[PDB]
Amino acid sequence: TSQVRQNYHQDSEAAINRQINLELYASYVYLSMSYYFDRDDVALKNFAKYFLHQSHEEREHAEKLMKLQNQRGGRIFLQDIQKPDEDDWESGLNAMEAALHLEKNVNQSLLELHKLATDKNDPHLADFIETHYLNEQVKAIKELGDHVTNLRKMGAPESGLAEYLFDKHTLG
Amino acid sequence: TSQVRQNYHQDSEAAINRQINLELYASYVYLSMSYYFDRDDVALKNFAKYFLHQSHEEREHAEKLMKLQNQRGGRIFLQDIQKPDEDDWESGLNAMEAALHLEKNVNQSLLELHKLATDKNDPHLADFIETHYLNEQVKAIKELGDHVTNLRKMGAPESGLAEYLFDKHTLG
Amino acid sequence: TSQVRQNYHQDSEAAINRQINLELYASYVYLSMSYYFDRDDVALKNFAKYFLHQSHEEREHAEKLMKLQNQRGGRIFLQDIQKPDEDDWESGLNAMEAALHLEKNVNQSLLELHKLATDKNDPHLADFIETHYLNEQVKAIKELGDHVTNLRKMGAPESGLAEYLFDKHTLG
Amino acid sequence: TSQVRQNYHQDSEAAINRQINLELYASYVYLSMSYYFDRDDVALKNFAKYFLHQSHEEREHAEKLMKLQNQRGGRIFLQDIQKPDEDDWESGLNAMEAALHLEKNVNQSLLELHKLATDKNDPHLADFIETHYLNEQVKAIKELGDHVTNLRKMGAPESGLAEYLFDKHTLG
Amino acid sequence: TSQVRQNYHQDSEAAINRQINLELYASYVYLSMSYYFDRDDVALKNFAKYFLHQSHEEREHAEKLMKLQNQRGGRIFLQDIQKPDEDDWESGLNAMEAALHLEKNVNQSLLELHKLATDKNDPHLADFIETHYLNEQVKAIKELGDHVTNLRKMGAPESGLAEYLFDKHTLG
Amino acid sequence: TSQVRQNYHQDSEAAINRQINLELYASYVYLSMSYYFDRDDVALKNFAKYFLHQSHEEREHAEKLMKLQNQRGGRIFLQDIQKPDEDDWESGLNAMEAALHLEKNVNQSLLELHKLATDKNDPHLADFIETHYLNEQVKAIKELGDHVTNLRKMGAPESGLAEYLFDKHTLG
Ligand SMILES: [Ca+2]
Ligand SMILES: [Ca+2]
Ligand SMILES: [Ca+2]
Ligand SMILES: [Ca+2]
Ligand SMILES: [Ca+2]
Ligand SMILES: [Ca+2]
Ligand SMILES: [Ca+2]
Ligand SMILES: [Ca+2]
Ligand SMILES: [Ca+2]
Ligand SMILES: [Ca+2]
Ligand SMILES: [Ca+2]
Ligand SMILES: [Ca+2]
Ligand SMILES: [Ca+2]
Ligand SMILES: [Ca+2]
Ligand SMILES: [Ca+2]
Ligand SMILES: [Ca+2]
Ligand SMILES: [Ca+2]
Ligand SMILES: [Ca+2]
Ligand SMILES: [Ca+2]
Ligand SMILES: [Ca+2]
Ligand SMILES: [Ca+2]
Ligand SMILES: [Ca+2]
Ligand SMILES: [Ca+2]
Ligand SMILES: [Ca+2]
Ligand SMILES: [Ca+2]
Ligand SMILES: [Ca+2]
Ligand SMILES: [Ca+2]
Ligand SMILES: [Ca+2]
Ligand SMILES: [Ca+2]
Ligand SMILES: [Ca+2]
Ligand SMILES: [Ca+2]
Ligand SMILES: [Ca+2]
Ligand SMILES: [Ca+2]
Ligand SMILES: [Ca+2]
Ligand SMILES: [Ca+2]
Ligand SMILES: [Ca+2]
Ligand SMILES: [Ca+2]
Ligand SMILES: [Ca+2]
Ligand SMILES: [Ca+2]
Ligand SMILES: [Ca+2]
Ligand SMILES: [Ca+2]
Ligand SMILES: [Ca+2]
Ligand SMILES: [Ca+2]
Ligand SMILES: [Ca+2]
Ligand SMILES: [Ca+2]
Ligand SMILES: [Ca+2]
Ligand SMILES: [Ca+2]
Ligand SMILES: [Ca+2]
Ligand SMILES: [Ca+2]
Ligand SMILES: [Ca+2]
Ligand SMILES: [Fe+3]
Ligand SMILES: [Fe+3]
Ligand SMILES: [Fe+3]
Ligand SMILES: [Fe+3]
Ligand SMILES: [Fe+3]
Ligand SMILES: [Fe+3]
Ligand SMILES: [Fe+3]
Ligand SMILES: [Fe+3]
Ligand SMILES: [Fe+3]
Ligand SMILES: [Fe+3]
Ligand SMILES: [Fe+3]
Ligand SMILES: [Fe+3]
Repeated sequence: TSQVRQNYHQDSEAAINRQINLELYASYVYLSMSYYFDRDDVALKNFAKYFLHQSHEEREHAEKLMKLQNQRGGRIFLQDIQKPDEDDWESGLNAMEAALHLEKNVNQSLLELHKLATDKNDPHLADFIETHYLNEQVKAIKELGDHVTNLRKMGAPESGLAEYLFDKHTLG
Repeated sequence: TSQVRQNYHQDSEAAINRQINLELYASYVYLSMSYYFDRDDVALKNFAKYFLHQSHEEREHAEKLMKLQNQRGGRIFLQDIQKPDEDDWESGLNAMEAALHLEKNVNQSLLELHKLATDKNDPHLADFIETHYLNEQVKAIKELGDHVTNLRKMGAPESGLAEYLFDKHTLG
Repeated sequence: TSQVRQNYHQDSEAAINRQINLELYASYVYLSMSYYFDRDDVALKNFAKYFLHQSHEEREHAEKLMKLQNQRGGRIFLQDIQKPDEDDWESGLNAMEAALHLEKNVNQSLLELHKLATDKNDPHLADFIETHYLNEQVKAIKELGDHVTNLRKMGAPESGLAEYLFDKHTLG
Repeated sequence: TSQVRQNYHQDSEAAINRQINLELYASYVYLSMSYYFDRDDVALKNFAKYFLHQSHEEREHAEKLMKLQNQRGGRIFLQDIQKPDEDDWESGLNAMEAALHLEKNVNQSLLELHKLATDKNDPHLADFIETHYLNEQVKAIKELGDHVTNLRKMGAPESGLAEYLFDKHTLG
Repeated sequence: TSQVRQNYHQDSEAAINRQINLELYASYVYLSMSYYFDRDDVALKNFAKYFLHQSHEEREHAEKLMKLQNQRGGRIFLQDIQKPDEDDWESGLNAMEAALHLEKNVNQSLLELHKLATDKNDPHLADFIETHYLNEQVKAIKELGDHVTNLRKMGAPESGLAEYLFDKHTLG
Repeated sequence: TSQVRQNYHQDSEAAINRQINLELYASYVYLSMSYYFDRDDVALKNFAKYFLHQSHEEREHAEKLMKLQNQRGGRIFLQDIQKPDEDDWESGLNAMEAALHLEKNVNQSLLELHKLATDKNDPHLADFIETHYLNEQVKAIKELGDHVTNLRKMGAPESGLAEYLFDKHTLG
């Protein structure tokens, strides 16, 4: 056992490894979305920038969980990063809806992790998840919902003018 | 159901609406206290400023709960803001004692809200309440207790000289 | 009688208490409107900011009337702040129309207050109302009318694109 | 009962007094270690500085718990600060190992305190401990483990050259 | 066919998709190496920082190839990012040797890509690879070889003092 | 015998260890006094700050004696730090009187130490004590006497107004 390990359950260690993979997966989904908007036949530069920023932030989220694993004396076991479920994200609205779904899935996983930490009487882990992950997820979900609403109200996806103007005025 | 809503119980949503009202009520109590000290026959300008500041801070507290409700996909339902239980707050000491009582009541409500969040396995809400409300309440209660103690020790309310000097040296 | 009171009729004192309540009510209506636009299914951030600013300004208006009451040696008697007449404000256009109606009601009350002051030969009160309230109300009403006109001309509320663009270009 | 006391169990108050003593004890252990490295026959100035810094930080930790006790309306009861379990700390490596053991003991106590707070439905106390103590302890333990590992890998304690170079390059 | 596509062979498009995956794979290998050095039982902070920097640079390399694919009117098809071939990288020297091997494999792939571009008379692609990838690879390989040589000459891995000092003086 | 030791009697070494303990004890007494004034039912913030400053200065005094012991080639032997003789310090005046008594006791010990140094023909130790301790003690005693006098003349402890005003105007 690691000399630093204290009050850190095997199940929590495993759940953190799973969460690392999920954050890396989210980073990869956002990378895919970004470059879809960089296609010459899509050509929404601020959608591309928005999703690239999200991709880089998800990598930061994963790295912080890797740091946590080592802080607690767990051992990192990486797994493959699955490719995303689409190659073509169809539209700005559709990508935002897929991102909303992704973020809710990530949130669900984090909530299960918090419950595990609580069940194993690991208050350090529970508060790590609260403090660094749970409000970030609520903010991310709220932002994506706001974006979806605006795009729908403006007439996306059928209105390419709507997506163009949203790209300029919200994402610019 | 709101597209953002996740792990947010109906009971929690209702409790947040009640808490919004209570913070707005506290803002109104402090507004009343402030202008009592602005009366020509009371004339304690720093008591007036202290309570006006508290009034504005309570409004900020309410607004942050309104933001939370929307972040979580709940729906804000406002209720009347009841007028305070006094029109004439009698003295600096008496107002400070009433403020202490108010803050303990607000704290009790927040503790019940945290317990509800915990019971509904809503760690985001529990940590929102911890992080933004519970230590602020402990600090507020401690400050008011300190003020009450000083005013009592100095001879308030019968000593108008005591209230005058406290106004200058503590609240100035 | 207060040592400062001079030329200040009982009826004027009562009317000022009523006006304090009306300004606090207007503040609360605007607070409600603000957070309606913060909902994830409405999501017009600059409408939200506009109405929050109006809410805070109405509180300032109320506080100045409280100060006036004490300046003149009247006594403040607060009343409940009624909740607004809607929970759901429907659209940007509908909220602007409701705000226009509110401001005209507040203006009507202020005009009646000025008439009372004049009838009681209270030129200080009449000029307080002129100087600090009446042109502010005319400006507020004109602005809201301008906003209503633009939203109607642009195609609101059926055009969510109209409300989106107004939010960006007028209220941003 | 103190006028500020609310939701603060007798057992929690007692546990906070015990924790104050433990933090003061840790401060004293680190003070002892510091001046061991200041001996002419040990002469590792950066080990001395490192442990003196830790001593001063532990005093800050104790003072913050004293402040907490008063914030909550508990009453501070101090106890003797026991002298450390060694006078001669043998080597840089041995002192780091003893510090690691100390910090794990302090952590164990803090975890028991959090569990108590949770059991007594004291979310303010639980989050005080989370926010100000638990991650600090995880960081402290990780740092000490890292230091122990490096010293072992370098050849300490038999290599006085190892301890010398660690003093310069890690602790300098 | 994309409106921008000109002189861009199907085989080149496919090879660029493969290269994107390989750069993302290299990023993941370096991420794994980084956090191995962050373990409490390894504890070489500058090895950790070095490899994290390499990880982030490999992501940049992948993103630039994604941009290229779109510039030329090809279509990005992402694939899974395979987990690395080790979980435990054993030592600073062993990780540097594995990184050298990785970089030579990436170089081999880039050289094959250049040959393909040349064979398909695609001078834009050939010079993209020359200009942005081939000298970077030669520099990376030379640096890693230099690091391997130094660690071997110093006595790594058996000398943990060697790895410690290399971490401080070369990688710091 | 330590390689640095010269003209340093065993009895002097022992007396320095005793003095270290006494300075640490004084630090602890002042810490206790400080947080007594931080109680909600005492609430004299500048008394609290004054005594906390004294606590930190006494720790500095102890650390300098530890440094001296090592400078001379003596060996530090720490002892328990006894808890203070009161938990409740009663009033500002009573705490100042207890501090005066403490400082006179510390002075008596330092004078005995100087006499010992003189008797053992240790002029370095005698002048260390003169230069760094004896005038500091005379200044401390004079200040505390001045404070006691003022509090008595003002009407402390029965006048809580006296203690309040002293806290503001002398200790602020
Ligand atoms: Ca464990
Ligand atoms: Ca386990
Ligand atoms: Ca595992
Ligand atoms: Ca796959
Ligand atoms: Ca698929
Ligand atoms: Ca599919
Ligand atoms: Ca499909
Ligand atoms: Ca927030
Ligand atoms: Ca739900
Ligand atoms: Ca429900
Ligand atoms: Ca409700
Ligand atoms: Ca009422
Ligand atoms: Ca009543
Ligand atoms: Ca009544
Ligand atoms: Ca009554
Ligand atoms: Ca928390
Ligand atoms: Ca605090
Ligand atoms: Ca009159
Ligand atoms: Ca009249
Ligand atoms: Ca009236
Ligand atoms: Ca009503
Ligand atoms: Ca109604
Ligand atoms: Ca209705
Ligand atoms: Ca209706
Ligand atoms: Ca004008
Ligand atoms: Ca209690
Ligand atoms: Ca109890
Ligand atoms: Ca106790
Ligand atoms: Ca002992
Ligand atoms: Ca012993
Ligand atoms: Ca022993
Ligand atoms: Ca022994
Ligand atoms: Ca950290
Ligand atoms: Ca072509
Ligand atoms: Ca082709
Ligand atoms: Ca292909
Ligand atoms: Ca694989
Ligand atoms: Ca394998
Ligand atoms: Ca293998
Ligand atoms: Ca193998
Ligand atoms: Ca070329
Ligand atoms: Ca070169
Ligand atoms: Ca000697
Ligand atoms: Ca001797
Ligand atoms: Ca001795
Ligand atoms: Ca004792
Ligand atoms: Ca005793
Ligand atoms: Ca006693
Ligand atoms: Ca006694
Ligand atoms: Ca002097
Ligand atoms: Fe995100
Ligand atoms: Fe994430
Ligand atoms: Fe407050
Ligand atoms: Fe509040
Ligand atoms: Fe207005
Ligand atoms: Fe108004
Ligand atoms: Fe520490
Ligand atoms: Fe500590
Ligand atoms: Fe590289
Ligand atoms: Fe590369
Ligand atoms: Fe002193
Ligand atoms: Fe001293």
